[PDB]
Amino acid sequence: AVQIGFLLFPEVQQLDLTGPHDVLASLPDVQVHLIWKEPGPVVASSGLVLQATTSFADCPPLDVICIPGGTGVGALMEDPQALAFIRQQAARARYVTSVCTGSLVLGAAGLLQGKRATTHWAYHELLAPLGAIPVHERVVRDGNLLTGTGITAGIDFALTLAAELFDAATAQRVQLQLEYAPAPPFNAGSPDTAPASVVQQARQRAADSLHKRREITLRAAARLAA
Amino acid sequence: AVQIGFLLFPEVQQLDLTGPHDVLASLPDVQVHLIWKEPGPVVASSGLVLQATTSFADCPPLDVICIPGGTGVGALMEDPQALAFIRQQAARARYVTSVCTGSLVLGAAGLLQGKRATTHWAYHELLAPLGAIPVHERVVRDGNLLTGTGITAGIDFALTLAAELFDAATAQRVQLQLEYAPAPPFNAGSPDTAPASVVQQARQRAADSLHKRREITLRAAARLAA
Ligand SMILES: [Cl-]
Ligand SMILES: [Cl-]
Repeated sequence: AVQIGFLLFPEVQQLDLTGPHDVLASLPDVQVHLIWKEPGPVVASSGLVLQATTSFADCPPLDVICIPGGTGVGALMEDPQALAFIRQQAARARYVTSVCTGSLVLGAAGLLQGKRATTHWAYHELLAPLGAIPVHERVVRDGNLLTGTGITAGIDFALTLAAELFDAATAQRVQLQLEYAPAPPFNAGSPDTAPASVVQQARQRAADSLHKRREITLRAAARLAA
Repeated sequence: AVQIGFLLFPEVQQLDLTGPHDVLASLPDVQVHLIWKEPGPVVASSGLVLQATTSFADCPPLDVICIPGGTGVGALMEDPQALAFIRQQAARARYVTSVCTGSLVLGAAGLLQGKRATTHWAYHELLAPLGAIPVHERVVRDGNLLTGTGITAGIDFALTLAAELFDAATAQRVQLQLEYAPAPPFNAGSPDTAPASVVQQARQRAADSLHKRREITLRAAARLAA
């Protein structure tokens, strides 16, 4: 059975995780884990309560690891236990993946050094200090690393992983079973397509978070430099 | 505060719910409820454990009600307590909505009689016996009813509801904040675009479920005929 694991942490953006979870859980001969320091309740940034299924120490060797993003990424970038777990699993995983600001956690763990990667548009400047080659594309692959932008990045890249772990017909069948054919009613999902006034509002609302994450990123980079 | 409620039931397809939940929970001055017979754990069809936040009796009057789909829809179509709750809330709600097979629950409650509606492609033949005018479109509006197809239907229609409850700029800001710009790597999300061999596989895998739901639908229709 293919072993797939998601890191589940306080203040996660839950859709970053629950999207790919439902897609990948639809495949035959997979087992999906929700990993934290101990099994039990973990609260997402919206207040939704989720349950972790396994601890770091009890998690099996993973074939796929996925790091979601969210407010809670800042704490995780300086959590030595979580970073060590990610490094251990990444060493043998077939696919190391992240959604949105989850790539900043991979960066803090040292897994983006010399690698092409993306992250959420408002935090993209934090990739270079973590050693990455920043790329402004929605899905960026470098070897076995796959970083994706947008809250539903993991739904799309889960179909790619299905095709590569199984075959294209299996990925197509899952897409059809889920009737997955998005059609957003607005075209404002990128700073290059949204109205300038909307981009300003969004940047202003992210400014305090970006400031705090600049500080965290520099401390994380100092640890990598040692 | 706008009151938004999702029905959370055993064997729900969790993404049908968790997608619109994270979008709508991002708006100012909303309160989101996860409703079942009592607060506490409810297990989705994938095994993911979610928590209901309120009972039927304690739920406030809702401005928006959303019925997700999933395996568990069959039981809900013959649950008199759940159907009565849906009818009570629909009477005063500004928006009555569903995702995927959630529209079959609205049908069992009598809320599709004479109304245009859609549902998941494999179960579309069950709409007419519930009194609906079946429509093969991804999002179908009829008055204050909004039925949508696909596991992520509620992400897209949540942006529509944001624009109508607030304004277009608010919907665009949320889309940008979430960097929501899907791009599926395959084009098999409709029986009209998927390869014929894939459609056959998917129809065969749904056949036992469709048979059981034909029986349930006829009993539900008999109750409406009384
Ligand atoms: Cl997206
Ligand atoms: Cl969809």
